[PDB]
Amino acid sequence: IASYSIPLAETFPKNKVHWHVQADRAVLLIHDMQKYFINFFDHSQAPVPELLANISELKSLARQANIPVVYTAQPPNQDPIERALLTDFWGTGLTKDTEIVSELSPEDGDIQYTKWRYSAFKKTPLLERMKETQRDQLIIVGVYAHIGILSTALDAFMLDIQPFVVGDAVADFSLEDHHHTLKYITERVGCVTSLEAL
Amino acid sequence: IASYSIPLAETFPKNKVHWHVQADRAVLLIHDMQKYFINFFDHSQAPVPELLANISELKSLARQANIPVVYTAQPPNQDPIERALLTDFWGTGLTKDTEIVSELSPEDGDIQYTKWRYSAFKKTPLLERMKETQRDQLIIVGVYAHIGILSTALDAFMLDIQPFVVGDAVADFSLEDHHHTLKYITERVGCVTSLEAL
Repeated sequence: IASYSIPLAETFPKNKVHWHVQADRAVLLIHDMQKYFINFFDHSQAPVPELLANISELKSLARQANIPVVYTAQPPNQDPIERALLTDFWGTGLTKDTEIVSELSPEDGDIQYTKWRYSAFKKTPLLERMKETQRDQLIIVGVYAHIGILSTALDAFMLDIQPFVVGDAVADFSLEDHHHTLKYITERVGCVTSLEAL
Repeated sequence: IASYSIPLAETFPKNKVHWHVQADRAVLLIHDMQKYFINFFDHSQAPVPELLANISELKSLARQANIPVVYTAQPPNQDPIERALLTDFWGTGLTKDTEIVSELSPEDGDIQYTKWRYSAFKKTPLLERMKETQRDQLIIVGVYAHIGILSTALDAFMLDIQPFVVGDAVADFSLEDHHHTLKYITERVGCVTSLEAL
């Protein structure tokens, strides 16, 4: 909610692992970049405008590389039995603003999955399609870093998908959460990368 | 590795949720309490005496209350293809010392599941067995709080299982990791409790 600056690549923690994204093995996951969740920042205020610039930039590189683009999004007016224990933590869920943000709207060839849990693997065909297409690297962007981003990355790593969390193309509740996720990713589950390194 | 004292319940973060454990719904998961993972501590030194004492007592409590006791254990000499990306972070995995530490030796009714990933739900009967017995509450003790324990709780949560992480019956790489895990759990995934509240 309160304005902060996306960390600079030199401030990212060091990686344990020496992975490298290859476009035949890769998918770009654009995680929960719905207007409902970006509303909780001030759009005009950091980290939003840099966030929206680097994801648009990276998506653009994906179509060029024919790296698939998958959008995840939570559906409005969820069945309380289907939302289950998130309600205990987040209320009854979103009713409005379900679409992707304007400057990241999906164009024709992209894919949109309905997202039921922190992890984008739960109850989606993401894993099976990635197995089918022989893609085993997941490049992750969006919000929020220490919740959905972190959980998707943990799931990916455990299902043998190399997750690449893009440090400067995610945002979070706070610079502290933001820095905390990247430290956690770099130390236990994957690779923290940058738009320029990518 | 380095010695530290288990935090006191009065410093625990406060629960967002108001779950309470019910016998006919719960399972005790003694998570990864193998000789090999404890040897990374000094066993004579804190937090290990307290951890073993608090797990022994809670496990005895669980047998009186008729709550199944499930151990997880990693197997030795893992097939590098099955170990998959873990090897990048921790090497080829353990070779010996695969048995539960002496003081927590499984007894008659107990079940042991073989563990392949941070989450005790990956590649195991645990979710299936919890469905058939209609048990949707998981009490989680063991090590390491910020890795497998947290990963198991998040999966639980997403699979609609309520996780109860006993804050004084876990341990971690550090007291900082320990406290941060309880904070995350209570903030995003489930209930942090204590041996005495429990």
